[PDB]
Amino acid sequence: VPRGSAKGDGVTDDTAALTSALNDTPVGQKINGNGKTYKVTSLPDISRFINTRFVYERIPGQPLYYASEEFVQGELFKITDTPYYNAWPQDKAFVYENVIYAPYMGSDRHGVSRLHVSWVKSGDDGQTWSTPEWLTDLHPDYPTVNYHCMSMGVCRNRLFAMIETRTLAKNALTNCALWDRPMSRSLHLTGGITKAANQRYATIHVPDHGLFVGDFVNFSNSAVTGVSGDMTVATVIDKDNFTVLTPNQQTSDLNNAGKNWHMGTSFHKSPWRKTDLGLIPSVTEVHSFATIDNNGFAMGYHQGDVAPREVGLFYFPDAFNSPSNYVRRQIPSEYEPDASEPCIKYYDGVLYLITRGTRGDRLGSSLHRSRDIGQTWESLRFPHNVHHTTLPFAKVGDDLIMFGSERAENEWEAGAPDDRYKASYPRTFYARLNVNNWNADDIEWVNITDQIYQGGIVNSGVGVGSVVVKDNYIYYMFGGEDHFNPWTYGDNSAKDPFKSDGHPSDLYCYKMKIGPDNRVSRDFRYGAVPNRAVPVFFDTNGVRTVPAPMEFTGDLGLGHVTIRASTSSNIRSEVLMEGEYGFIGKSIPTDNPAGQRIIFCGGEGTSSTTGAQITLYGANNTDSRRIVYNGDEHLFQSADVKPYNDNVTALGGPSNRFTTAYLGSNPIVT
Amino acid sequence: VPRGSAKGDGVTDDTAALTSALNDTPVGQKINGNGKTYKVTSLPDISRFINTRFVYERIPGQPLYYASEEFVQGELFKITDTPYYNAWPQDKAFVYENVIYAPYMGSDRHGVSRLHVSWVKSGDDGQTWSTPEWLTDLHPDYPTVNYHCMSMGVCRNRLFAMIETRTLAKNALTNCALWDRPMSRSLHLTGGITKAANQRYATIHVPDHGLFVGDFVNFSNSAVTGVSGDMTVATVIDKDNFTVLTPNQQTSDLNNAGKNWHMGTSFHKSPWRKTDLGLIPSVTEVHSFATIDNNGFAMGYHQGDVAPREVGLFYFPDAFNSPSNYVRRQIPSEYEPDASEPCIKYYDGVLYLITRGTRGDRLGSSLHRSRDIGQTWESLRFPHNVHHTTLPFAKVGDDLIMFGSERAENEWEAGAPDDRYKASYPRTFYARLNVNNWNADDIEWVNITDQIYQGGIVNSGVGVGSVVVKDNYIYYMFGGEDHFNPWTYGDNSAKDPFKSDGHPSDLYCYKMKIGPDNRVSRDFRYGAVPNRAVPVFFDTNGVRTVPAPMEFTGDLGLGHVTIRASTSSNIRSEVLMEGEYGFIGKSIPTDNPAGQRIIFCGGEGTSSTTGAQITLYGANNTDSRRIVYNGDEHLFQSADVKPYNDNVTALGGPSNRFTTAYLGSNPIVT
Amino acid sequence: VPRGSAKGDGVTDDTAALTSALNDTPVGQKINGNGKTYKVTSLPDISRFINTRFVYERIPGQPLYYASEEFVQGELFKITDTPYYNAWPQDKAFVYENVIYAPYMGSDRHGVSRLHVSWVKSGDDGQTWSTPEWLTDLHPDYPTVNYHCMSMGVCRNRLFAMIETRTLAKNALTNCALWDRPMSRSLHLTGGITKAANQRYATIHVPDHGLFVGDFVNFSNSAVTGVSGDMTVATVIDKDNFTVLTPNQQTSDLNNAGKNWHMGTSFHKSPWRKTDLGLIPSVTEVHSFATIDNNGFAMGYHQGDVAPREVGLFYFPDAFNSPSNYVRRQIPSEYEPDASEPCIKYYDGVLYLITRGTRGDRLGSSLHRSRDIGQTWESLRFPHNVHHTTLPFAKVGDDLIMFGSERAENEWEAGAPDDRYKASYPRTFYARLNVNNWNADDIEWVNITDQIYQGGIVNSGVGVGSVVVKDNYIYYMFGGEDHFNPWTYGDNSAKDPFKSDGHPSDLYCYKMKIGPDNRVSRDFRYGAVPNRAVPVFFDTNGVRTVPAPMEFTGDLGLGHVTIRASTSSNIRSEVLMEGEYGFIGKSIPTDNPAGQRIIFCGGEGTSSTTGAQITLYGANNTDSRRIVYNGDEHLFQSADVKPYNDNVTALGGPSNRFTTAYLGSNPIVT
Ligand SMILES: CC(=O)N[C@H]1[C@H]([C@H](O)[C@H](O)CO)O[C@](O)(C(=O)O)C[C@@H]1O
Ligand SMILES: [Cl-]
Ligand SMILES: [Cl-]
Ligand SMILES: [Cl-]
Ligand SMILES: [Cl-]
Ligand SMILES: [Cl-]
Ligand SMILES: [Cl-]
Ligand SMILES: [Cl-]
Ligand SMILES: [Cl-]
Ligand SMILES: [Cl-]
Ligand SMILES: [Cl-]
Ligand SMILES: [Cl-]
Ligand SMILES: [Cl-]
Ligand SMILES: [Cl-]
Ligand SMILES: [Cl-]
Ligand SMILES: [Cl-]
Ligand code: NA
Ligand code: NA
Repeated sequence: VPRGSAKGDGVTDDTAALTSALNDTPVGQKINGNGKTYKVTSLPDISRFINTRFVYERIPGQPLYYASEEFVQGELFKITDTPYYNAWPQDKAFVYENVIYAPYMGSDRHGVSRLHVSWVKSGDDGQTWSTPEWLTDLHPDYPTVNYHCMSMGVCRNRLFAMIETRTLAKNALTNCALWDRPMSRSLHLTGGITKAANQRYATIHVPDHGLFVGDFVNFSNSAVTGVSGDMTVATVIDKDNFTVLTPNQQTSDLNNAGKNWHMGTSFHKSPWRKTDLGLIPSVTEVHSFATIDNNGFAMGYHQGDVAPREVGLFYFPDAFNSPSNYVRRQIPSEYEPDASEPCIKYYDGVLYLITRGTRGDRLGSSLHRSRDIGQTWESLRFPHNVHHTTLPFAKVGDDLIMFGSERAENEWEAGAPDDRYKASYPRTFYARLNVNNWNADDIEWVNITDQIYQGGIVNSGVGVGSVVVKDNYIYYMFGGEDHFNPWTYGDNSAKDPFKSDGHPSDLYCYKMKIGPDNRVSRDFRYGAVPNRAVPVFFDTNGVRTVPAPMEFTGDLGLGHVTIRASTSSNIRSEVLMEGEYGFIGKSIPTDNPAGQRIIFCGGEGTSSTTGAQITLYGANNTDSRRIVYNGDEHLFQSADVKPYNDNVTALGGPSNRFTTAYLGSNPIVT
Repeated sequence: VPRGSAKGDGVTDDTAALTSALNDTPVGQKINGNGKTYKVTSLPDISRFINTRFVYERIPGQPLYYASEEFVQGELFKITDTPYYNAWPQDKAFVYENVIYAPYMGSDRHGVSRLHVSWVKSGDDGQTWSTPEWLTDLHPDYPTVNYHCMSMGVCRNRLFAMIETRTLAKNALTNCALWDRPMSRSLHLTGGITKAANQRYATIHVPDHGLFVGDFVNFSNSAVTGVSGDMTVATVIDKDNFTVLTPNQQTSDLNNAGKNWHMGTSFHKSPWRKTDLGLIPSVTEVHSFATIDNNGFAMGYHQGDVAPREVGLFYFPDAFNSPSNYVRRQIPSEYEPDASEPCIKYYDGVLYLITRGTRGDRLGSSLHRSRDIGQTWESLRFPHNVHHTTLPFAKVGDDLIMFGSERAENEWEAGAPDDRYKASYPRTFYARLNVNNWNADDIEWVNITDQIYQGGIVNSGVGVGSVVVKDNYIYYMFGGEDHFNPWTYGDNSAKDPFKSDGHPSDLYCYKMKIGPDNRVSRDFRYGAVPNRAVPVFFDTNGVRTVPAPMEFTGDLGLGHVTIRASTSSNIRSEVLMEGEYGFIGKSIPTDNPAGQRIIFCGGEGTSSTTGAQITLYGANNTDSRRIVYNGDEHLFQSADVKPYNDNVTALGGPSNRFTTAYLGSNPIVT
Repeated sequence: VPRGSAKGDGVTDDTAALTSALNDTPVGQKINGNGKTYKVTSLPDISRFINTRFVYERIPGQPLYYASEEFVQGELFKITDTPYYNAWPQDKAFVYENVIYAPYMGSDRHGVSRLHVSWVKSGDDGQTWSTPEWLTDLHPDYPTVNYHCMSMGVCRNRLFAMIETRTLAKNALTNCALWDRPMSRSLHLTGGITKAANQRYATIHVPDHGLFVGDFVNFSNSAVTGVSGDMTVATVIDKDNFTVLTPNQQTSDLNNAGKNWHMGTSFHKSPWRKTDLGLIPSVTEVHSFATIDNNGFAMGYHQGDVAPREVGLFYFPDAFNSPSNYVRRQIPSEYEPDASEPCIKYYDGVLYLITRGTRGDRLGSSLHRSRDIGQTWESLRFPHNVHHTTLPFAKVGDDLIMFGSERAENEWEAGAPDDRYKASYPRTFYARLNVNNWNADDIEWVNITDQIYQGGIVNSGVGVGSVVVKDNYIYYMFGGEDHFNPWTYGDNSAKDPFKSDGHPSDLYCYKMKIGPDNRVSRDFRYGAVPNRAVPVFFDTNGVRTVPAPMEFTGDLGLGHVTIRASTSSNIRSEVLMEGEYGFIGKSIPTDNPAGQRIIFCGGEGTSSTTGAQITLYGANNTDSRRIVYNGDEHLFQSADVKPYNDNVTALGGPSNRFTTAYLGSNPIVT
């Protein structure tokens, strides 16, 4: 009886041939699928294959594709590991001057409680990531409302973000504001600085500087007197020229033409410009960002709280001069039902928009393109009711490359019920769509990594990510959970991140090659002590030393404490107390309450021989509320020595007589 | 002259053919052994092979097997990295509700000094591990005695552990106690809550809840008035039902039949139940844990301090109602000499037990099975005097899969001398034994990873591990060292973990695939800042901020300190001092002792213009033990102003006269 | 038309055949080059190949070689990750008693500002690295001068280092000192301790001990009364024998012949021996270290500030007896122009020296060998003006194996201009040179890894590394940057490491196999919480606990603080203040300045019912500079109660009368 071999044609049922190959092959052999796609009736032991793709209909009629290792050149990274609920990169990521930014929200729940808009960054093309930075503080009216952000990007060297205010109680939108700030840059320039005689201002020529009055500028080597060090923008002449105020003036004009110098800008030392847009009507969320040109950008939006839904974009044609001016452009009405959270990007004059579907039992995600910044559209529907995921994407050559994640295992397919309240392994997919062919009927969703959905609460941090390209690589930054329960149903209904394992959602990044890499590898194994967040050095005496300034805001218990010389040329040790008032007090002792007291001493030991002392006795002391003042001099400066009340307390007593009183006049007795 | 090729039959000496292949092949080629076993006279360059096993008799007559990369689908992880002596997972590991637990002891030595029973956990199937948790405090009678534990596991949703007390001086057992605690869980339930009219208790139906009176229970969405939030168990009716006391009562019966709600339990918020078993006679160590059924479990033990040895188990048939009731069952007497630390597990009605051998020159580890919970046995001896290692194991299909580690290199074989006081690379092995065949004569120990033994002290933390299965993977959690000396013979005879590199022993986990993985990979490269142990966020002002509560128990030196507003709606900054008393004092200055003092001020600066001051002068000050009180009012409230002694000190002096005294009566002169 | 296949002969242009193979092969296939070298006209997609080398002339006439993955058995590791400018391992690395040491300088710039000579270490053959240790403090005359070191190594169990002093302003050398210290060791010895009757000293026989009077020695199990615990060397008899002073004497001679005991030495508990060499004339930098024998060593040097350059070594023939005695030996004059920073090593009686070239447009690096410790030489010039890199190396068999790194991309080649002020991916190379053939004309530089050069400043931390061999592996420890700007041109012209991402330079280690590995792999994936730098344990109450002593030197802000019992059998909590004086003060409140004060209390709460209180009111309080003293007794001990000034302040006032004064005599009125 002849046997068939595996065909790898995506149609022949290769299950039997693959099973026989697995049975007949040692488990450690990597079975090479030769880049082919093999149709199976259930997924085999994928781990034993390389360079293989499977096609499988978990739900009949709904083929999906599954990658073995090395089928794609790609890898998953974990990029945050913090106790907050870290989720929702949607749709904020960007690349600026060689750094990959993964903004997100770190909260305690699906909501704005404990939330900071945050980012981590990579300086090495995604191998390692930075310590989280908070971009927002808690709102001044916390805990009634707090911030939220799903739209951020860069236009002409400024970060722009739609900073929403939402209620803690219901996550209801109450305000939209456009916040923007210059990005930090170092510029290495030749010429461009002039300073007219007999006045103090200098004009600085920097094309497309993106700075406003009051923004930070640092100068080095300018060769123009007074244009030096940390300065600020005094005026903006035009988009290419600004002025600074110098401390001095010369009797000759100055001009550094032909001379090389350096300028620096700063995100951190420049304020946000904040433009209040009010409660923009018919908006639930602002989401995604598409830079259009040197003057403006678009932000996606949807309205989904009441019928009828809207989905579209807001275009800000001149965000520099006119940040409050935008125009609303909706996608066609047929595609607005059951839709939210559009991802938008702009390439070669074409605005592309992809929706999130809200329901697995109704038509789902759709894709739209426009050559007039959303006034008119061409549209298509993805097959099979793609739902619960945003589809962030980039354009690489003729393809859109889009990523999505089911939120819990087995939810992706049309008709699949939600699968919550138990642990599972949700699938993450990508797909390519050729914009010339403009037809998604044949789309191939390829499962490239699986995440964990923890199951302790109904909500999921899996997915809802963001995509960028840098060089020859595409990056999908997105959430994933672990098996550690947050104990919301348990001992942590308050959702305190700092109890036990905190919240399981953290960020990941799938780094996928999308064109040739013409250099030797930069890859390394990380073997260092991570020494950025809390920088420690063993000092020459063998003690761990942290030289960075730090804030500890949580309750602290300390053991033996020494306050070292630190202040005014190190002459003194110093503790400063904030608030309206400071309090230094003494707990009730557990074992010997009768001793409760604090000894304050001007010398090194508890014996009064070492220094003057004042001892404040607690109420629980045998000598309740005593004070003993013990010095070799007691000198009362600047004021009379008085009783607090009138004609109630005495000087001395019958068993505590003063020897005498030295007076410049007899007592005044009344 | 013909040449032979490598046969890969485990018998032909393939040394010459492999040497010629290595010589004739580029060094970067991965030479595929096709899953075969090659007999060699010494190990070749294993790194150049994939999918190859070698058989080699380092000691003639004692073949052992050696895996190249990919021969097994498996990988080693490092899972702790702390300065304690972290060793002895033996034999405590378990999996509970999707989390892998690796309990161990972190001490300063082979002994109970500085010891905490600890664990780390994995929420992602072994890729990453948690911050260590201390399960025990130092014993109340430390430093005479302290805790120790080698037996822990789960029965009916409770953790059970044999918590031993041992002397620091000799590691002698002084007490055994069974400690148990409910495991944390979230349950998503329908119905089961009833509350009878006109009383305050509610009955909660939760099958096999495993809770006792006083244990923590949290309720959400119960739809039963008063059954809400954090509560405790008031009564246990039976194994499936308990009651809680609510704050109120209704005039109608309540019943949430058909309604979905959530319950949570908590390990952390429930006390241990502690059952004192006394000094169980003829016991050296309790070790390993086998869950038997819904009511009880067995724990292994041995007696090895005096002749004759015992090895066996204690069976607790109903640990819930009767934690103090157990029965002792020994293995057959022929297998008790030179034996200790049995590993026990129960599968399909069969109790399996594997011993540790104590000597390489006497019969070693043996394997035993019983169908009556250790009343009768069938037994076999492993060949070649397996010794110095426990053999934790699991049953997967018809095989026992067992793991062991030599403690230092070249100790595994029968007759091999101990190899201590120099650095080496000990071998870790696994083997499979088919329970139907029940014969170990042919057993194949396969070296799958090598560890380091540091050599600075005679003892080794290598090995003595624990095994669990989760899904399609088996996990061996075990110790290994590094080359960093603890300096016991050196500057750290006190064995302080916090000096230099502390102690070199840390935990590892070998994760081995033992059945098909029918999902796309979950694997990631970890590129995040680890931000769980000391969670740091760069605040909006650019300063590292830790929001978690923390305890620093080691001596601290601080620089400039600001105590921020924190307490009573943030009105005040606050420092509280514990102990019988607090002391705030002043070191002897190194450069200017004549200035020794502390200035206390109610305002912001050292100038008295900023606030009232009291300055306590040290004994070394030129103005020795002076006190200066400097305010614009000095008001003595609640008591007379008195000298401490009678008729010894004065008011004023001849060069420090008060202008007058304002009195309500003439002085009382006596 | 026939097509040609790839020849892999290093000469045929294989570009077309490789392009066609890439086009015709799935992207996930690993294309095996069979260890051959393929000539190309530009580098193809290297990532798709394994076991392949390319030869390519980026600059015509200058072939360089490029490795795909697995062509060499090697891997890159990142080994530091700290905010300092971490660079310049040159040329200090060494291996001692199984530990790999990577010394470096951590500063804020190319200069000695903020600099500590530092190291990290590996205890596991390079997989993981330790927390940085500072070897030097800031110089006592900082900020005028600070330390610097490029030469360090081991001779007869002591670390030796050339510790230079240099100016912060210009990095000008002002002093050279030889610093040395015993290395930490544990010795397991038999016999060798004698103690003559009726006196207190014992003689300790330890061959080649390398200890001096005053160095630390610890003894265990000596079997010689009084030779026990932590001791110090009293005398050195000879290189093999020293004495210690014991506390006691016996009437019989003692001798532990035949008895096993343990000795420990300590780097940390022994002082440096510091030998001032003055400002050695005609020296710019001391660099690299070659151990010669049991008595001494050589250190490289160059002079490059004024013409004519020198390059050579200083030989210290007996550094133990005569640390100030050395002899200067130059390389031949033709090789001194445009040369610096020689690397030197000694093998089998031959001293090898390799220079750094300073210019890409003049003859560059050269190699020299000597059989008389630099009195005479044989020499060769590397082709093509190798420049800007040191070439650290080791000898393995008949080959020198040397490593170098361009500092920014595309600088390696002769005639290539410097490429600064923009981000790039510099190439790192190695090469082999057969010492028998002694001809570099044919040398093959193989690009094995690429680094990042950040571009925000002109200088680069890339490269300038150090090489060691351990077992069958060679290790190149060297710098590399990331894309995170230091913001020197920006908001951090002060170069504070602790702002934003600090400085991008960190250390890496390329671990390359250079001979057979006859053991199963030791490799692991690191999945632990790093818990050495700031060791955290979740205590039994669920709070992160750090038991290590620590120093925080940066400004700290704290929230609620509790000072726990810690001192004198835990009777008290304690804070000690250093400096000339301590200051505890109160900020000006932001919201309610009128309340400014500190309440000091001997009990637990702000109510005076809990304890005696003193409240110091700030100047901004409504009751400006008031003091209220509130106790149930006010007892003034040890001194009169006096006004500070004479006949200026009163006792009481008309609305604050004391009831009376209890006196032992009438007032003294004058
Ligand atoms: C925070 C604070 O200032 N507490 C003070 C209280 C409050 O002023 C009073 O309780 C208000 O009702 O009064 C005292 O106990 C008192 O007068 O003896 C002193 C104490 O320092
Ligand atoms: Cl997310
Ligand atoms: Cl939206
Ligand atoms: Cl949805
Ligand atoms: Cl969707
Ligand atoms: Cl201070
Ligand atoms: Cl262990
Ligand atoms: Cl035991
Ligand atoms: Cl043993
Ligand atoms: Cl054994
Ligand atoms: Cl506070
Ligand atoms: Cl460097
Ligand atoms: Cl030099
Ligand atoms: Cl140079
Ligand atoms: Cl060079
Ligand atoms: Cl304390
Ligand atoms: Na350890
Ligand atoms: Na750095």
